[PDB]
Amino acid sequence: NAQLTGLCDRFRGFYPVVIDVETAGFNAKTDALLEIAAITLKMDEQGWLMPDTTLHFHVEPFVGANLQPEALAFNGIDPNDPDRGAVSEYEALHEIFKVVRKGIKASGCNRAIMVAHNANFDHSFMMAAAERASLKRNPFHPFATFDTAALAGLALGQTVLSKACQTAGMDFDSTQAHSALYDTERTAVLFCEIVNRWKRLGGWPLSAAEEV
Amino acid sequence: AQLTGLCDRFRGFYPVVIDVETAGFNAKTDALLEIAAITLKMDEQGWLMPDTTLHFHVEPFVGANLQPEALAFNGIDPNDPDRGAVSEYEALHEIFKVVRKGIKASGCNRAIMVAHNANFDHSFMMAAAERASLKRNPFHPFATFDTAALAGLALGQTVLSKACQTAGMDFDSTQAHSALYDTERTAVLFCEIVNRWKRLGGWPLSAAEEV
DNA sequence: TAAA
Ligand SMILES: [Mg+2]
Ligand SMILES: [Mg+2]
Ligand SMILES: [Mg+2]
Ligand SMILES: [Mg+2]
Repeated sequence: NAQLTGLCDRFRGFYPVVIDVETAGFNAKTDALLEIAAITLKMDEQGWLMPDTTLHFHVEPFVGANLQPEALAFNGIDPNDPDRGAVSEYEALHEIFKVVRKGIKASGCNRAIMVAHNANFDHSFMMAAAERASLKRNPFHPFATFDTAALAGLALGQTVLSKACQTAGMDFDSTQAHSALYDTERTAVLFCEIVNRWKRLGGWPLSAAEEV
Repeated sequence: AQLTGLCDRFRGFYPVVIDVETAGFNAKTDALLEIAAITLKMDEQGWLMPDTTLHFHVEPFVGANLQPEALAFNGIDPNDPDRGAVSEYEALHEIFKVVRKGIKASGCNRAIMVAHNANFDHSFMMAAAERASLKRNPFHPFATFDTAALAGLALGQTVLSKACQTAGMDFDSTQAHSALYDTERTAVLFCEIVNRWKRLGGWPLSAAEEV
């Protein structure tokens, strides 16, 4: 019963959703979005954060989108692969947005916040695509994010995803980079570990005096 | 400074706190009006604290847009004679110079912008640096340390005024939106978050966490 | 929903 967990209390009513995108370049406005995965989070009985629902979509390049060969070489994606099962930006985001809104309502939150590694990257691609497909009721905060690079820099003294995960004691496999799914799952587990560690060490909840 | 732990704390990144004031939300089209920068240092006990402060009022670039709602919000009159405004180039060149000195003196490799909802300030600083064709920009081209996310983790608060108050800091509504004051509160906030994690034993890491 |  999500309403009954502390999820909504932990981040002032923000519902954290982990996102990774794969793309055909670095420019959210002109380069194709090719893949997206999303993982909602939940808080267990002891107040530990953990992954909840996972969504994963392969995305058809938008009308007029550019595709940089270096990007494709990097993520190893072939936009014309039959087994891609590519759907439109609209269907992918619409399905993600539906599940996220459901989680928001079920948990007693008020909106979603994107958790991502160098989060401005994914946030911009996700916003540009939502703009393209004219999605409304976008549950994500229009500008605020939870960047795991910054968070790992604080908690672990590491900003690089693979290194942060290793330092946190997670396995990280260079072969499995870069499915959107694998990177999203490692980023979710990393983020949960950072928040849980903070609770472990007594940093949260705050003391009485810290009530203002 | 190379004998402090500053360069070891963030894998060679030299943290610089930044706040800009602007005539709108679009880094590409709206004027950059003001910017402050605060470098950090570690004391002998390993605590982070503000080091050098810089503060510039900025002349709107050629063709820049000025949204009235932004002016109303930040209280800035671009034509106030007392502004002592300088060009984007002069401001960023001076900021960049002092940051490059700090990097070399502390033994770091790159600077990383600390800012509140940092993509905002990072975008304007980068846009301006591009327009003025500044060279050897010491800031990481895409990585930031967002104090909104950091405060969300450390304090359960993402709004700057609230984060600060929660952390036991003063925060004054009247002083808000001078770049100087916002930068100073943001620096003190960021240092408190880092210092708190150290106080609680979160840093340094244990032996097992060494890879 | 607070980076102007
Ligand atoms: Mg990524
Ligand atoms: Mg990836
Ligand atoms: Mg600001
Ligand atoms: Mg301000």
